[PDB]
Amino acid sequence: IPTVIERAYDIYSRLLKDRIIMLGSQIDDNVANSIVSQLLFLQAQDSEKDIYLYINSPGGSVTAGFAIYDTIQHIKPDVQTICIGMAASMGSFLLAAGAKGKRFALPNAEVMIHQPLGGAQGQATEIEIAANHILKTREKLNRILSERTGQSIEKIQKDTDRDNFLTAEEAKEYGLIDEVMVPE
Amino acid sequence: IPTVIERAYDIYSRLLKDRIIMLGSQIDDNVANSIVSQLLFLQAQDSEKDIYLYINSPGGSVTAGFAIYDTIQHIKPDVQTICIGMAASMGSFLLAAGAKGKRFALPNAEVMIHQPLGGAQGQATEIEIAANHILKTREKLNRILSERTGQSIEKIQKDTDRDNFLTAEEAKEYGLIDEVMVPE
Amino acid sequence: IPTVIERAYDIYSRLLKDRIIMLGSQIDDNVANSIVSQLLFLQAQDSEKDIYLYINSPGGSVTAGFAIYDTIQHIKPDVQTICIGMAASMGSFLLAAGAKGKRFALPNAEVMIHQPLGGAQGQATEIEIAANHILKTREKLNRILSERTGQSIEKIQKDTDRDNFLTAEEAKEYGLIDEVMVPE
Amino acid sequence: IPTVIERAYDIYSRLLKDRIIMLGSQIDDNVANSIVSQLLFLQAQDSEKDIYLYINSPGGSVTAGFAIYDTIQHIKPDVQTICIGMAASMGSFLLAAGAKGKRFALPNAEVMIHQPLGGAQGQATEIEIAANHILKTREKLNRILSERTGQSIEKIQKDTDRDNFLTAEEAKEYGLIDEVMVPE
Amino acid sequence: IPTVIERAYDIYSRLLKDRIIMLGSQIDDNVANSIVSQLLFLQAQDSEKDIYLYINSPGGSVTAGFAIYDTIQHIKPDVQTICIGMAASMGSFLLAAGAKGKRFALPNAEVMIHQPLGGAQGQATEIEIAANHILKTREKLNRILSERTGQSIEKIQKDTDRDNFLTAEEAKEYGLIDEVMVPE
Amino acid sequence: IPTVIERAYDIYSRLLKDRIIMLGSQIDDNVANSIVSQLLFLQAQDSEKDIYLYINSPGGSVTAGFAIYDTIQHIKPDVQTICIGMAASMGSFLLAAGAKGKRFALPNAEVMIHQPLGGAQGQATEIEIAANHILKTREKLNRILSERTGQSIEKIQKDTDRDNFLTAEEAKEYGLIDEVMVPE
Amino acid sequence: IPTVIERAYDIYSRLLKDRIIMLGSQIDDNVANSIVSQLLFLQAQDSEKDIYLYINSPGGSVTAGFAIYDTIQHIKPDVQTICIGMAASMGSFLLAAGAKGKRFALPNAEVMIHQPLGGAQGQATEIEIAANHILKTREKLNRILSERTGQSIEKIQKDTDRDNFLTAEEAKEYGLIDEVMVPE
Amino acid sequence: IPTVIERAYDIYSRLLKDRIIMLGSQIDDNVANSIVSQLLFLQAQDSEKDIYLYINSPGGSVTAGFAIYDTIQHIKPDVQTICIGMAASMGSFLLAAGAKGKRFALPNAEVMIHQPLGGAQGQATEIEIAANHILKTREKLNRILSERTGQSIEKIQKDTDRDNFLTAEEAKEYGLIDEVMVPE
Amino acid sequence: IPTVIERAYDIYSRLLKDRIIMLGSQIDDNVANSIVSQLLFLQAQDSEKDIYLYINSPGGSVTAGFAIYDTIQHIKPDVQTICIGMAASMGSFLLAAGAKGKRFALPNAEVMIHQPLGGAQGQATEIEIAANHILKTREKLNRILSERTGQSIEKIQKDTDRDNFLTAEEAKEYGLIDEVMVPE
Amino acid sequence: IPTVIERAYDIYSRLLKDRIIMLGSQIDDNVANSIVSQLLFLQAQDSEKDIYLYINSPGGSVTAGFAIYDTIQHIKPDVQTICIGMAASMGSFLLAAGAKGKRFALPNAEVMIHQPLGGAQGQATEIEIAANHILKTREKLNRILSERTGQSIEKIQKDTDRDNFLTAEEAKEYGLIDEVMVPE
Amino acid sequence: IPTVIERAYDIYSRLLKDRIIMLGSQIDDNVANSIVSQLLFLQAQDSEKDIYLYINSPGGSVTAGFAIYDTIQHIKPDVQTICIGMAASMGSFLLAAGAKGKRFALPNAEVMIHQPLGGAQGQATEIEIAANHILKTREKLNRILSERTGQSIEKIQKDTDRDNFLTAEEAKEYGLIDEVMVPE
Repeated sequence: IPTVIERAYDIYSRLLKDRIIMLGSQIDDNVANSIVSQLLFLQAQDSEKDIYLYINSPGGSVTAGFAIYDTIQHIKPDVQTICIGMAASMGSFLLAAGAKGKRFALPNAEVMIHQPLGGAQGQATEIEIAANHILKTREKLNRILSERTGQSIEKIQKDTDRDNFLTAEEAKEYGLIDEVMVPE
Repeated sequence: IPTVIERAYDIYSRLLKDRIIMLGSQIDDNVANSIVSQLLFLQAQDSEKDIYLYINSPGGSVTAGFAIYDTIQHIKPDVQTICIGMAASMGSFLLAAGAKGKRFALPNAEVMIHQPLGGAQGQATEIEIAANHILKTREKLNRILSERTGQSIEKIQKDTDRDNFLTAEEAKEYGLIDEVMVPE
Repeated sequence: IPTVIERAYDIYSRLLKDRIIMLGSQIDDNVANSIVSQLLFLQAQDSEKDIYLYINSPGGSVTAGFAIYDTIQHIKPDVQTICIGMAASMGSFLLAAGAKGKRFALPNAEVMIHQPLGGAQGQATEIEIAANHILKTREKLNRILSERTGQSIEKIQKDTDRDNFLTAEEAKEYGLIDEVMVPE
Repeated sequence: IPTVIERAYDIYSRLLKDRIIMLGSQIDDNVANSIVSQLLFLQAQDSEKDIYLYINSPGGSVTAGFAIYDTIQHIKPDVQTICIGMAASMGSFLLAAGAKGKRFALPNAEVMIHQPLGGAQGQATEIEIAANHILKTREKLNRILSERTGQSIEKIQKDTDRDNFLTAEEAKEYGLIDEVMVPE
Repeated sequence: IPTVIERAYDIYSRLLKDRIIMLGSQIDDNVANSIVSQLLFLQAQDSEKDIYLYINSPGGSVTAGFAIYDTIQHIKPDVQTICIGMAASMGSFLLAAGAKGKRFALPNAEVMIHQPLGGAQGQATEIEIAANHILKTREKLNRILSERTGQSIEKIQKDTDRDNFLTAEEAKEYGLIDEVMVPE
Repeated sequence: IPTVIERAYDIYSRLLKDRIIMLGSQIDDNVANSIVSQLLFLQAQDSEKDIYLYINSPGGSVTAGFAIYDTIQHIKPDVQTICIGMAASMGSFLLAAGAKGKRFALPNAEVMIHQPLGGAQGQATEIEIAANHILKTREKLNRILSERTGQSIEKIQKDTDRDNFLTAEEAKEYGLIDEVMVPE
Repeated sequence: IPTVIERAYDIYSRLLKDRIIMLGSQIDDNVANSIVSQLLFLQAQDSEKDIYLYINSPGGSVTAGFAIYDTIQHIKPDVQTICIGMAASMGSFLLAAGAKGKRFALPNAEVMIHQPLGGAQGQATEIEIAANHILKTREKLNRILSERTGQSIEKIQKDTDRDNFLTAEEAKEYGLIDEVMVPE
Repeated sequence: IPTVIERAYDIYSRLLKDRIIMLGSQIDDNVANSIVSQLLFLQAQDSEKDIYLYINSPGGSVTAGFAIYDTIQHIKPDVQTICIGMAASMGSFLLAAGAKGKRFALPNAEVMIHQPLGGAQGQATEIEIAANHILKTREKLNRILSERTGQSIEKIQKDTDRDNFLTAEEAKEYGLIDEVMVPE
Repeated sequence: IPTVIERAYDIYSRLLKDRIIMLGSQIDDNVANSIVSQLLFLQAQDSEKDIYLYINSPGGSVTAGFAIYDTIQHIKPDVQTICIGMAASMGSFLLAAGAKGKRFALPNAEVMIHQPLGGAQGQATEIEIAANHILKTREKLNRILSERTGQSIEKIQKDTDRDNFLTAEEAKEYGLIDEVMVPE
Repeated sequence: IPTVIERAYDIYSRLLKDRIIMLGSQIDDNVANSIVSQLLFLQAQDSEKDIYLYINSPGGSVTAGFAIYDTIQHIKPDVQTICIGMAASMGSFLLAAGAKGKRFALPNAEVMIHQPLGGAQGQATEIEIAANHILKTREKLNRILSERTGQSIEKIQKDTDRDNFLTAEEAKEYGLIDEVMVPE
Repeated sequence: IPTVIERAYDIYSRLLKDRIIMLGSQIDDNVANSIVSQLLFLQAQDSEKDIYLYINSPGGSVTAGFAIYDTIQHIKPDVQTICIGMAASMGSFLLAAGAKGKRFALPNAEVMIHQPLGGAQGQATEIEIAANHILKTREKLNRILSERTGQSIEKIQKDTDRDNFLTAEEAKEYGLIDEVMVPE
């Protein structure tokens, strides 16, 4: 809703003027298409000044999440990630994807990591293909998480076997964020 | 429905009197429980005289199918299988399961073979377990079919990759049945 | 419903005592299983006296219809077919399937013939398999109809292209029945 | 529901012992199959004594109705028709179908006649086929009504164009029944 | 369904006469109530001769499962268990619950073990109670499984963490059954 | 289901012959009416021999429960109670309602006690009336439980505030049952 | 459910032999028709011996209730009423309707009284008619209650204004029952 | 809805110009994302002047609530909280989250506090994880409430066990607000 | 809908310019949030000129109503209340809430007062809490109505027990409004 | 969503200003119509400068995809294709459709190829037409893919038989893209 | 969606400025009303310059299609038609309706022709009317197609009997289009 005095912007458009992108929902193709577009727009405006990506997300589509991930890495500006409330699943993956030294969480924000979810129906052969695909997707996720946290692939595999809830400080120790933001 | 003069039976009960079992529906646990019980009852009545199993089935549960299969092989009496209309999937598997030299189909009956169907939802690990299980189930089915038709495992695998419709004569040629019954 | 004095039978069970089978519904696997069982029962009672099959059916499953068809041709007794009301699609096929010289329709009974109906969904390859199967099923149906009516395969093909409604006398002229029963 | 002392009959089965058949529902394939079976049974019991058919029906399937109609005309015993409550559409057709001089209605029973109802969907050609069939069905109905009432085909066509409600005495005047039964 | 000549029994009632109980469905309170009643009845008939329990079940209610388990252990007769098709979850628990030396599976029967499933909704305190209860239930199940298989509690805990499918021979090696029945 | 040889009984009717009543479902007005009727019938047969009430129930209607409770206390024969599987809520109330010294649970049976559940909608005055009623109902339940277990009203109140799951031995210590049955 | 040894009765049929009628459900036309029929049957069997009506009911239809009420008052035998569980609304009305000196409740049975419930929709004139009818119905109910309890009409009106729950002893004090049955 | 003369604002946008944020709905990710964005915007406009947060909320998502909470504590401007109507659950938490000495409620506004609500479904292990998580979340909430009210953790625990409704003055006495606003 | 010439407003925004607020719906959180915001906006524009609140409402949420109530009493400007059509329940409460001497109703407008409505489900303890809450809410509502009408608390309690419809002149006599507006 | 400072655009409109088109949804007629219009618009603005088409799509309508495909090939400007997240089915076809040398995917983007999906229902003849159409559509798709990747038609047919998932580098090796974009 | 810089247009409005109309949906009254209005608008702007109608449509309402058809023929400017993706049924009719020498299809666009589809329900007379109307509608469509393609009516009738899919070059050979657009 709320409109801002300046021409007329909605609140998010006004923040986008200050290079702030707000991810505050589940990740699907629509949401990814919007986040990618905002990142490309901000690079075009200024390729030097960094971007601030606030994250409050239960996660969602892995492929949509990778559209965001790859765009973050491709563009020249540093992308700062700030976790507010919760960054779960692919949300926490994008949190760990921020520029090195510039990944943050607020003191009471939660971070959850687990293995990818999916489905498969039909012939045994079809199920085999879907199983191989999600397993390969998990390997891809775990490899990247390994490089970004400093944890081994085998540890990531083990720590994501079931829902793993982390406090902001635990997320810092884990290597998912660099610092927890103390009240200013 | 129909009642029969003798005490009062239904039409299927009267046929069971002559050691005839009618499988004329999809295969589930209820149906399997009924067929298995009929097979055990007939063995108890006479362990020497053979049993006649008419099959008109689109298939269904593989485990329920194996309850019937294993009961057929365990009991002393020969179980003759007679395909009428259609024996598809687990239906055709049970057709091939009849006593050697005593597997029949009527001239216009259809026989369909394909790979098992299933589902999987949840974590990547859970999907992997479900995929490995259906693949092992397919291997079990193909190995037994191999022994009962004389076909190589590779040929069974190839022929069951997609829906494979067979005429009565083709089913005989394949080794799924022994003889197509000529009008008496 | 109604019960008959003799032990207690339902009306259809009393008619079965006189070797009469009533087909007054759509053809599915349940109905086919019942008709087949009645035919097998009557043959076991007396393999010499003929059977009377009344037909009032819109049709239904082709495979279920063939279970009945093949059983009619396999058993020793002549199966008389009598169309009352309507024999449509697979119903009319079973009407034409009666013993030669013993296929009847009442003066106002209707007979309808058309090509088989079906469905297909999924991959192009899967749709191809389903298309070939229903086309081969049509060829099988037309070949048998040709043999039983005296009409050519090419004429059956043309006349079944769309819904083809025939009066009792037209059905006699076509060769689907032998005689229209005059009031006694 | 109610059971009768004799063995145990339901109320309709006891009435069938006295050669009374009750039609008190819509006419479909199930009902027609039961009525026809009852008519064939009673003839087999005694082919000389007449049968009493009570009719309280809103009509239903034309083809199912013709199964009943032709069976009435085929069997040797006279079939008396007695309208109670309402005989509408195909119900009034079966009322007029009773043995000549033996078609009755109670003083406050209603009789309705109209043209057949149906449907058509799909291609223009398909709609044409369904239109021709229903028109030919109406001709058949109007022709038979002509023979049984004494009214011309042209008058029937006009009188059945819309819903036509007739009192017991009007139905006698029309030739649908022979006599309205006076209280005994 | 089918009736048997003797008075009139259904097929399962006839098998009960020979001290055979058929469990061929999901385990709920109704099924448990029936199995318990059959076990109590058979002991009252003869407390010396053993009982035969056929199991084809995907499992179900743990408490309903224990009603059957405790009745098996309480009564004097030996309860032989025979797996046909599948014994999954609480079904496999009951399979292992048979008299020592008298637990069987047919060659192609499947056995699946895993941890109990449940749900909890409401206040944090209410969720805690439900969590403690299901955890205590799992401990109870694992302890009994340990005593009946010979496996350690720690191994049971590990092997039941996820869906664990076992062949008949694997189930024997595990100690869930004593012998795989070879065709007679 | 299963029928028993003697005339024909169902399995529960045969057990009723031996003064055994099976409660294996939720408690509602229908079930209570059946249990009450069985208790009255058994007293009429023999007022001296005791009755055996097996209980596997999650509970249900309090008023229906009290219909059973009051009938148990009114009739002259001792009503033995035996918990199998689970006696929860009103189910455990009826368990404790058995004749003193004759209340049992099998070793793995569970017992759950909690406060009654209900609802209220409408005017504040109406809500007040419904609230007072359920509170008074709880007082009645607690008072009777106190008389039958020996535990104070205040302890019962505290112990039933939330779902309280008890093992068989814990139920014995609590005074809900007199003894846990050891395998015979 | 349960069957009883004697021929075969259900449990309620066996109790009816001892002149016991069980009302254990909501009161509708079906239930009323059954209760009325049982009262008439018992009078025809013996017009001198009294009848025992057990009541466990939340009430229901007022007119259905009056069918039972008027039949109680018409027949010669005394109708003893025994409340078990709950007698609410029209249930409590029938409880008070028993023979004087012979109206009972078990110690923990509940009794609830309130005003009749209903609905009206349509024109203001139609709503007026429905309101006048339900008000007159209440006056009819309150008068009879006054005659049967001994309380003034004004007190009944005041006490039935809202849901009024009464214990067995309060129901005795009020005059709804004559005596609370002490355990025998 | 309503538009305001100035460019065109909606009513809430015009209030945002005066640094007023309205929370008048349930708390979810969408609402939290909006409130956070409004807080960040107002800080960017003026980091010295305090912000006014009106709260009329039944609560909602805990993590969404913490996104708002942490943003309140992070930004430099004081955030005044004003309860109108109701602040329940997470709503009351955010009310207590306002700058010290600047937390208000209007005289008739209600404040409700209780423990967090949630769910858990699946394996016992999964239920355990979900239970531990909600228990830890409650500990976090109670600790923060302790710091902001002055009440001990033990008292907060006891007071939030069930729904606890407080008047504006009771909320001041409890330490949830600083002052109840007297009419100006 | 309709737009107004000036910039472009809707019909309600143009009236808001003249300090007129239209309450023409049920009272929920969304409506309350809008009304409150309009009252805060108009005070900021001019804290001296009085506001005109037209009320046509069936009532709604009590808490939402109090958000409007307290905002009316808090702000400096007199809030005139004008009933058009109907002010029922919380709508009539807000009508009485207007500035003394400045509460109006048009001659044919209706005013209805009754007690608050609510619902409760769950444990007896939970029902008790909900019952106490709605009773305390009624006391608060009645106390305020007593102060604003001049009627005693006991009279308000008695008059609000059931739906109490008042004409404009009866509402004036009662003290809910000050004057009924005569046509100008 | 978000608005951009310049007049007011949405984020996608501002990107279109830089000749960037975002495909971030399934492909249907609406989406195709939008993409085609944007391609035609950009050609009209400048026919020399190339266009950037970002693709994140699971595919969809083949015909809608060909509308986009043919428009890409018709216009003068080169259309660069960049895969982010996933290009599946018709999505991967459009990725391969980009100007030669200018087809890209980001390092973690996925590419999936398979055969077209469809459905058919009705007469055997109608199913044949639908099967022939989808087979010819697949031939068209495979022929174009052959031209654009450099792979043989025989290989494409084989590789597209089932779901075939490719990494960005595998897609390059296959010839679906020219280069995987390394982070800038 | 997308907005264009100039005032603000949507992408289709900007194309309309260049006399381009986009038909990219099913044809109904709403779409027809929009297309007709656009054609009328463009004629008013310039009656000499030709109009460009892009067609991607599966067809729809015949009457709505004729509203477009007749408007195309009425207006003075030439209407160029361009098929992209698919022109099916009434879509292909409008494609052939373009100015002669100026009807186009892109190389991979599909064209489908068949007979009109409809439905009829009710009396035989009503079905006759509906059948005659759709048959007359087909004659109108076939006559116009004959004029615009150069094919005989008898050939059109034969070719539209069933779904007839055509490639772009087949559509040119047929006379439905003049030229297939080669890439520019």
